[PDB]
Amino acid sequence: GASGDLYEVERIVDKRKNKKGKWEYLIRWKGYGSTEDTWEPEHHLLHCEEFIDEFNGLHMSKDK
Repeated sequence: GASGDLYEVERIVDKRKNKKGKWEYLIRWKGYGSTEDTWEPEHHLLHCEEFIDEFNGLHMSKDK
């Protein structure tokens, strides 16, 4: 199952910039969800870009 770092993602919460100006996506993992909201790097968050698209949908974001 969960081999290490990438626990069972419920969904993407949100995204932000790092103090070094890097893309971190606030991801929640199931079981804690709301109080889980943890900042995972873009290039390690998920093997599926569908989750990133889900963020753009749930935040109601006109981006093209």
